[PDB]
Amino acid sequence: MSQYLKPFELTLRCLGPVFIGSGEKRTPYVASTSMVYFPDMERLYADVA
RNA sequence: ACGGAAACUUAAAACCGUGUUGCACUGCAACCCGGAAUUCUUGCACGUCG
Repeated sequence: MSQYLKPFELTLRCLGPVFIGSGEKRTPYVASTSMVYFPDMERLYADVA
């Protein structure tokens, strides 16, 4: 390394959930009893023929 | 009344005619617009719930 600079590390274990906003929103996803199906939007236009 | 006295050495005629200061000749040969400079340093997607 160098003489002015050493490396270091730290612990980061979350116990509660982690949410940092990024200006992005999900909109009608499937809000049902057992499945929240987040699909691929690219494949829904492959039966045009 | 002196071998005396009178008389222009005179008239016209172009030193002119033919003739290039001309012919051959690179303003040419050689070179880098070239070397050294961080687009960077401060910065949490969050306050807010009868």
